[PDB]
Amino acid sequence: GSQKLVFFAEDVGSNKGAIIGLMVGGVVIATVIVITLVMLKKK
Repeated sequence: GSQKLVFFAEDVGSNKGAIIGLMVGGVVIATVIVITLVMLKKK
């Protein structure tokens, strides 16, 4: 299966990476904010 990288590359799939960044972003961001808020208070 040659010419599979270039094609998919130039085409850039279809907003695929967006999904990953969306989920990974919400989790990573949220997680950080949680640790900060929790570690900040510490009761």
